[PDB]
Amino acid sequence: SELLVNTKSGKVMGTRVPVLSSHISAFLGIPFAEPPVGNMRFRRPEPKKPWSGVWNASTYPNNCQQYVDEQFPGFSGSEMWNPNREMSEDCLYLNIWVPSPRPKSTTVMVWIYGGGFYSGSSTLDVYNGKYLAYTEEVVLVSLSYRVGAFGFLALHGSQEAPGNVGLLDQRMALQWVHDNIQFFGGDPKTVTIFGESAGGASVGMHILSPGSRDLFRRAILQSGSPNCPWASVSVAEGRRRAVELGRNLNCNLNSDEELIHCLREKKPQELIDVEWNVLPFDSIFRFSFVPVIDGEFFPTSLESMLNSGNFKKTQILLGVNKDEGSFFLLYGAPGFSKDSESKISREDFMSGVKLSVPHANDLGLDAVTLQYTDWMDDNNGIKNRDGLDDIVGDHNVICPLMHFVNKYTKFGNGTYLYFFNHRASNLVWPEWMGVIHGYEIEFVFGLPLVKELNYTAEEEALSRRIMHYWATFAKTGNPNEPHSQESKWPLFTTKEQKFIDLNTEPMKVHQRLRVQMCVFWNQFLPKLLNAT
Amino acid sequence: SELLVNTKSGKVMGTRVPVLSSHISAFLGIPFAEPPVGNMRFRRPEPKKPWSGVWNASTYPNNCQQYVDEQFPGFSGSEMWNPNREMSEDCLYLNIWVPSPRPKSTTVMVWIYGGGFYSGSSTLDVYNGKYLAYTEEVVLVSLSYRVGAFGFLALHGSQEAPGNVGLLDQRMALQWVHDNIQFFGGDPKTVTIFGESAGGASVGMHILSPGSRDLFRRAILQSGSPNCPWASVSVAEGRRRAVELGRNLNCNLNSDEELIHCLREKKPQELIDVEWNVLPFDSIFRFSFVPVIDGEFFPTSLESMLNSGNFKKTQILLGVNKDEGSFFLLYGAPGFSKDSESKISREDFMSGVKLSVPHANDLGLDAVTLQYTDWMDDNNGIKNRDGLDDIVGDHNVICPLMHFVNKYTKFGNGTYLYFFNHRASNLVWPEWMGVIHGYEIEFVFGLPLVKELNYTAEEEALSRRIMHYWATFAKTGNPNEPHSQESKWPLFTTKEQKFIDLNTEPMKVHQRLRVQMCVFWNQFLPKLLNAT
Ligand SMILES: *[C@@H]1O[C@H](CO)[C@@H](O)[C@H](O)[C@H]1NC(C)=O
Ligand SMILES: *[C@@H]1O[C@H](CO)[C@@H](O)[C@H](O)[C@H]1NC(C)=O
Ligand SMILES: *[C@@H]1O[C@H](CO)[C@@H](O)[C@H](O)[C@H]1NC(C)=O
Ligand SMILES: *[C@@H]1O[C@H](CO)[C@@H](O)[C@H](O)[C@H]1NC(C)=O
Repeated sequence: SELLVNTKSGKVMGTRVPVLSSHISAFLGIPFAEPPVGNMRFRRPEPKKPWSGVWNASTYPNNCQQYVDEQFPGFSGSEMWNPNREMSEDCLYLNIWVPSPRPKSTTVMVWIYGGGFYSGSSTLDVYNGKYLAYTEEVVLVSLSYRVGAFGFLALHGSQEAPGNVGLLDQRMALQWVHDNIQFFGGDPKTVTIFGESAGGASVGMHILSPGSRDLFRRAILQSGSPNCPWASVSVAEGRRRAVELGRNLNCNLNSDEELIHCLREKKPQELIDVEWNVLPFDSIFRFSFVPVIDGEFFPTSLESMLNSGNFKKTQILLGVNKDEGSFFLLYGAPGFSKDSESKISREDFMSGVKLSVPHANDLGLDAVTLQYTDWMDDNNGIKNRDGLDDIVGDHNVICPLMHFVNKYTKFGNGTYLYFFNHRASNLVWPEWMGVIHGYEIEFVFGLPLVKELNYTAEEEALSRRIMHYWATFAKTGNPNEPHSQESKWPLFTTKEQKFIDLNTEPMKVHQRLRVQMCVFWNQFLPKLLNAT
Repeated sequence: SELLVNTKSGKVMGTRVPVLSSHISAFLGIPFAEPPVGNMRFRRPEPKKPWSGVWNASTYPNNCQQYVDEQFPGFSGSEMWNPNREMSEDCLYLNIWVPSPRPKSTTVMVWIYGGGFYSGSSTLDVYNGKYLAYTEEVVLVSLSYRVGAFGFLALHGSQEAPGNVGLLDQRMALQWVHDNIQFFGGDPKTVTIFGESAGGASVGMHILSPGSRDLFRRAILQSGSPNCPWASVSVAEGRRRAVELGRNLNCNLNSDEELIHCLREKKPQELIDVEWNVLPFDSIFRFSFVPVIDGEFFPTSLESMLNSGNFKKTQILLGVNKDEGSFFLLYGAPGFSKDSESKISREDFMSGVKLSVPHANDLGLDAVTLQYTDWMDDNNGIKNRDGLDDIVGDHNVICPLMHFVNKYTKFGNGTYLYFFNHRASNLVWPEWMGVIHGYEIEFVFGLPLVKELNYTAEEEALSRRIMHYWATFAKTGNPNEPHSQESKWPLFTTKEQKFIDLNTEPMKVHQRLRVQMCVFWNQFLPKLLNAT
């Protein structure tokens, strides 16, 4: 049987799924770790014990316990990101889409979902890997990992809650892919990890971590970078937030053992209900429980690893969307709302700057405000709104990613950089938010190929071109077809720093993506804050 | 006789001078103070003792002792600024041009020359007041004042060299105009002081100083502002430079009396030869002996006088030239030269920034460099050259003048702002220097009306329009003719902040002259330096 696969952990039985009037095989909800429940909450994952019999891999698994966005009940724009299965701490499963007939040794792509390390599901309609596996003839894997406190509570020095266990969840799934994907027709020597947002940061963290480097061949990062300001905390700040979490739950704080024991007796929703109460500042684009710079997963600081070349040298493809910040301003910043144009007043602008750079002193806030204010037209509500959008996106996504790519290209083996700026014709979010955070995913996963979705013919053509870029990159290390007649995506080099736009228009090459602002965020402001 | 005028100091005999195929009267070299020679060097001026007989006022007086620019021997572009009479400490004289026939009670304009407070002459060909007096029918006065150490050596606390005596020279000339200009046909109640560069700063200093306010009606400032970074020093810094001056001349430094006595035994050229050796920094656009914030001429700091309204409230007309900085880069900055395009390398750019903001720490230098660097095109030699030009001009002239005008308009009675950006067709300086510092003076003094000078018909039309703006402003407080059909120069208001271009093209109104850069120079950088 095409749907029966024998693995080193046991046999699994998949299901035949239709896709664009054909069919492929899907193996949904394969366990890769022991359920991290009870006294294993906050612990490192353990490999799943082999099983006898046949694992029914015909339906999606549970999603991990997570905060659930209820800000717009019924609205698909936000609920498309919410968990669409029951939530459970028993949630360490992966899903595989496999071309039919079963390949022998084909390119493997492993998807790592984003969601700020506090949320995310592998089972979202927008992550359905069947279109990409079918169209490009690749083995498509999506893994899962613990998020929020369950994945990232960090009391460094203790072995019961060391931190980073959600990253270790991802690594263990990558280990299982390394060890078993051959039986599904995948080539364990040609595995590309790819992910968006926290998933893109995660991808970059596996490139850096010595314990993860050997488990994949190359990597794709979408709107995410390991050095992002929101993606990691120090050991001291991780400890402080874990203690504050227990303080919110009336825990005995006399020792790590007392605190962890208290936090394990709590129901999952009890932790989630107070999770946002431990942030140190009034802020947007900051999340409570994220990777910790521990000296283990990450042997030294991220910047010194980047500067010294202490990371996996391979090919990478990566990029950003035009309007990375609008998301977070809508949810947290005064003056923004979903059903208005969100024109911002000079005083809401200043409130927004403070929420966006919460670690800045007054001089730094002035530096930011000056950099993004048109003083011929300071009370222009559109300019203030788009200025804040740029501030949030530059500071949190684009300029960290540009710092990463410039450091990486010095030691790496090939870099391809993109700027995604097509706004989907069927977006339900307001126009002011622009090319939103995450709305390139549907093009990467081939959703425009499904008529019922609406989607213009030009958007289907864009999706196919993007899918073939990603999959050709995964297969060869280069998104371009050799000897093809199509425009060519040029290499990003230290000298030229070229990149392409991704949209429905003929390809255009540019250089030095947002270099003016990123010199401010990467060189000047950090220097200003350290001196003052 | 039309050429004989009896004054309160004695009778004076002028000369009939031809002008544009007509004639007017000129009274050149009228003494207004006692010669500040010998033991009166560095002292306050004393009024000139009345004389018997007739003072021969037919020829120009001596120029004050000053540094003489020899950087380009023979070149008219630089020598047109050098003294064109013998130099002498006996140099406190004024010149009057008087329409023919002698008026009864007409508008008076008093010209105060610039030259960084270290140089300047009232007798320069470009200051010949006969064209303006003839064309606009006004009494044109040009005064003189001590410059360099002779005018501004400041040992505060001592009465022998208190500082500011060059400003007191100007005031005493204004007193003499107040007291005697009626006998030449001038209206002592309608006197406009005007000046360029240090002369424009001087004008603003008389607006501020309680001891000068009553001696004039309104004021014109060209490319100069009392708050300019180069126009004043503290009492401590003035004392330090005076002591360093004596150290350069092997003076006894045990007391003020010993130091002043030593400096008075020195020949004028001995002081001039070492004058540039006392500057505290490697710098451009900084001069050794300038006005001192003494608590007398200026009762408090300039900024607190400006903020509290402690100044003469009247009408002012003022403005700047497009390329205020190119002058000083040519003479002092590496990579600039007179006979090349002066394309600047990224490292000469950084050297120039340091010379231009000598009081900046490293963080401030970074802030400036960032503000003026196009990081898409950092090695563009033209952009680096023009960037430095803007840095020098914004920091030293334009943004101080914009701070002054914005503070003044809050309490004043009418403000007219201009931006002069016509490059004269006959300029002998290289094209890269643009609309140079001081090359609007020839238009203010009507030189384009003289055919022999070359000068296009459009430049003659510009000169006449400018002369009539200045003279109508002097007469009424408003540069525009009432009920005329011509475009109207609008008032500068706190709310709108309108100004006009001055060039050969049809008038255009703009708002917020160089506001982006001036917010950097007037608000952010000062804040950055105070915190760090
Ligand atoms: C696998 O589980 C689903 C869950 O209800 C069930 O409907 C399906 O029939 C099962 N298949 C097998 C072969 O047990
Ligand atoms: C990648 O590495 C190989 C050698 O292993 C080298 O030949 C090739 O030029 C490299 N490519 C880039 C883009 O650095
Ligand atoms: C005034 O002085 C000049 C200087 O040489 C002289 O040529 C002229 O004749 C004098 N005029 C009178 C009236 O003394
Ligand atoms: C100037 O002052 C007079 C009163 O003395 C006033 O009527 C006039 O409006 C003022 N003009 C401006 C421009 O402030």
